[PDB]
Amino acid sequence: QPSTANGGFPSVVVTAVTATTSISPDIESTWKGLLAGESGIHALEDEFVTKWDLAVKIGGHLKDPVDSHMGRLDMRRMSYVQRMGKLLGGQLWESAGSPEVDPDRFAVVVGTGLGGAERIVESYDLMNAGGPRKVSPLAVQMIMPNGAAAVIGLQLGARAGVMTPVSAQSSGSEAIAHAWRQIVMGDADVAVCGGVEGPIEALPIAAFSMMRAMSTRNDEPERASRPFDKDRDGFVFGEAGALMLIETEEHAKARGAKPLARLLGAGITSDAFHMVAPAADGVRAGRAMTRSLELAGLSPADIDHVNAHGTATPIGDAAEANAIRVAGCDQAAVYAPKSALGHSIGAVGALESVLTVLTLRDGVIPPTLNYETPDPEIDLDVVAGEPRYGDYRYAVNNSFGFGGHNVALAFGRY
Amino acid sequence: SQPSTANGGFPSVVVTAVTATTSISPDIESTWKGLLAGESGIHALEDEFVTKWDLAVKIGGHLKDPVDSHMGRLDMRRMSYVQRMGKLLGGQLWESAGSPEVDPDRFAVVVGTGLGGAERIVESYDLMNAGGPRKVSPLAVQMIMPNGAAAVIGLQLGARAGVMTPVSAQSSGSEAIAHAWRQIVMGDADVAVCGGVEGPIEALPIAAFSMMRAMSTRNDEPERASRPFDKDRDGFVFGEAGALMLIETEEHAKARGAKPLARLLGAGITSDAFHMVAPAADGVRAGRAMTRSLELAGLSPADIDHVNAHGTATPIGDAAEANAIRVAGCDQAAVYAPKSALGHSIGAVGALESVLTVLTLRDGVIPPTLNYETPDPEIDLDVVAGEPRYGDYRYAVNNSFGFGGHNVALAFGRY
Ligand SMILES: CCCCCCCCCCCCCCCC(=O)O[C@H](COC(=O)CCCCCCCC[C@H](C)CCCCCCCC)COP(=O)(O)O
Ligand SMILES: CCCCCCCCCCCCCCCC(=O)O[C@H](COC(=O)CCCCCCCC[C@H](C)CCCCCCCC)COP(=O)(O)O
Ligand SMILES: [K+]
Ligand SMILES: [K+]
Ligand code: NA
Repeated sequence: QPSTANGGFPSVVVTAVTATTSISPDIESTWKGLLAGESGIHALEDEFVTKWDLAVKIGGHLKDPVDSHMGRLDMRRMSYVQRMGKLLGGQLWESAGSPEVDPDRFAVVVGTGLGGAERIVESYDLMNAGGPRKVSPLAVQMIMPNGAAAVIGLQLGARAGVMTPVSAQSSGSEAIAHAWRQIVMGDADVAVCGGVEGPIEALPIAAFSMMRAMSTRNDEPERASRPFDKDRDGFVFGEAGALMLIETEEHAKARGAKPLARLLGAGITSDAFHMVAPAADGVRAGRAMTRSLELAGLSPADIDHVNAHGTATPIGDAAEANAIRVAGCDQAAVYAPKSALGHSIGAVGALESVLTVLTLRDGVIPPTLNYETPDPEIDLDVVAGEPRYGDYRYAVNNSFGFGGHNVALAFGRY
Repeated sequence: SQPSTANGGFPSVVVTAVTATTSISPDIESTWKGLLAGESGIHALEDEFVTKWDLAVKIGGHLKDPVDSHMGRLDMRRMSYVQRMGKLLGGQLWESAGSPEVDPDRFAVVVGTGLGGAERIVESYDLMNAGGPRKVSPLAVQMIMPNGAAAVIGLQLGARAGVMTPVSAQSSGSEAIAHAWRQIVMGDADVAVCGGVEGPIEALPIAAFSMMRAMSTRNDEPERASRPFDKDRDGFVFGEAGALMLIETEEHAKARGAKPLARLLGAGITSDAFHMVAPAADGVRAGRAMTRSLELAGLSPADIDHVNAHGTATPIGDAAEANAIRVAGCDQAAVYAPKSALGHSIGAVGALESVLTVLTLRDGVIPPTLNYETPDPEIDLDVVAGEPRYGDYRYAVNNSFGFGGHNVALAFGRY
């Protein structure tokens, strides 16, 4: 059976990363911030919070709003996720040295949780007020959930496929998994991949709040997101979007690109357990991590580091601890970045994949914020307090989505 | 030499069961008979919303048998429409397959859709605007999320080897079958339910596509309106559908005694990077999606006896696809455009047309393309028309293209 280690798949490397977060618009600054213990989570000051008296009054808006970079035409003729895709795809391409690739070997794979949904409600209101001829001629292309990937594919010139996998909170990781598949199956030599997501707004907060999934520690915003802590009380929104450039090691060498890490293998499984709760036993989630190892050609004993999905729900973190045990990965050093950056839904697995890469590049794991009282059910080596330095070689990034979706990505130091 | 189905580098994958609901029939076998008899599912729309809004489009095909006549009280309150359609088709498919006892850890679901449970977005929005955040359902997130129908089916049927939802607008239903074939041939699953679901004809969808000037407005003769490849075409017509198939390795089928209907041999996915909604005129990357499906199957273009065209009956789309079929070397295939009779079901349609391609191979017959009356010289294809065309069809390609520049081609063969 082919694996990356045995040469049955070609070697695939990560050659550039870009992200915008609640800490910074610059991924390198976000990273320095994380290592210094910074949080992106603050009191929400939006008028919508008081207008509705929302139960949730905390979150991390982007440090640098996407629309501060957008012309007036884009603000009207693109949905928000498309604008985010255009901004991040252009940034990534510049970071990569604007390479001249063969468009016919270049794919784009970008996940998102929903798509241009503000344009659904806009079109509905316009039609209700004015009739069907008031709906924009650009409404379909702004709404369709493949819209952001399609904008990026047209902008950068990708003709080897433009794919949008949707798996709710695992979408951003799933996108990188399918990009890796598209390269190792021989359909592309280079891909832009990752995830984008909309901003914090009143209706998204109402819907998730009514699920009772969210922290309401509004008193102390930076202390609210507590993955694996005994006193955790649910997740916190933190806006983001993230893309990375991956390509065959061959392709990278031929253009002189310096790899940041290796993308070794990807596992996708599902729970068949519940529409929003993850299976308590962690078994299928663990098998996603095992599958990524099998395709990489690694054993769980090789794994140095897990970047946890770690949302800070009581049931979600308990299930993930079980998953990491099922996969034999519970001796590894664990980081839960949502402690600092909060949860960006369809973007978050992509953001956390970029963080995994930077851990491997720099030999360091940031502290998991708010990790103060260990939970006996969890029993994981959670990095906390100070950043932890080490010669990390191999890491798994976990992401799980409502609907029972498990995605694990195996990364290696270059 | 690289793996193909023909050289055994990929395992053999067979289609073992199919289910669809359409404007002609809730029964796929009765849909197929109807198509062969020249039936159309397109009629005048009778909905109050047409006259409320004075819509410029007044034709389309609603399902013959509405999904919600089969839904219980709780289903109507806990699922979006595409999830209800997914639960209904998933149970029908499983029964049609003999309710097999498969290993859940080797069983995947891959179901595409164009949008998701979007009616629950506008419902939630209205509820909150009237009554505040506490009026939003605690089920709103799971009903809205576009992976929702695939997740309902995966939970219903017990699939633990992955549940995926590729979105590529009007190619989503074919792209789902492509990713299901990949999940099997990469070794992640031995059996998969896959296809596509989509919402019903409603005013707001009509309004949005008719503002693109994309739709036929031949209201006085509804069965004559959808005219793919015809000189006098004037845009697409909505026809509701949902469709799923069961695929599995040949070994898995044989061990449980399943009778295959056809083989699924390979899949190509490319993109145009040309325009956000118009397909590239030159058909080059769409042709490459067909060629790639042939490479992975281990076929040559001369092997392809039949192409089931995406054929939406837009002036631009049909011309690009004819070019693409020529680029792929497949323009001596017999061509069927089923949207002529069933209309366009957006995220479902590639899956429905994949089911029809399987049936053409199983039965050795292509239905007539309806309304094909005046050949267009920029098209130059062998379009089946008038009576069905019979033959021992050995291999076929199904095409589907989506706004955003997405091209998907699926190669199938006779079992
Ligand atoms: C990290 C947060 C993640 C949230 C993810 C939630 C899903 C994201 C959906 C995209 C949101 C885009 C919002 C951008 C528009 C914007 O900014 O416009 C505001 C005005 O508000 C609006 O238009 C509200 C728009 C509401 C749109 C419908 C949202 C429906 C949400 C569902 C009921 C709940 C979430 C479903 C998630 C399912 C997928 C993942 C499991 C300023 O406008 P102005 O007056 O200053 O010009
Ligand atoms: C073959 C047609 C394909 C259409 C494809 C459109 C794609 C989206 C389909 C989703 C539609 C689901 C509707 C089912 C619910 C239902 O039936 O609710 C009616 C009442 O109306 C409504 O709630 C209408 C609410 C509409 C929801 C928003 C739709 C937004 C459409 C966009 C502006 C335009 C299309 C975007 C497509 C992008 C993806 C593909 C390129 C029963 O009324 P009652 O029982 O309450 O009396
Ligand atoms: K993670
Ligand atoms: K077709
Ligand atoms: Na006849």
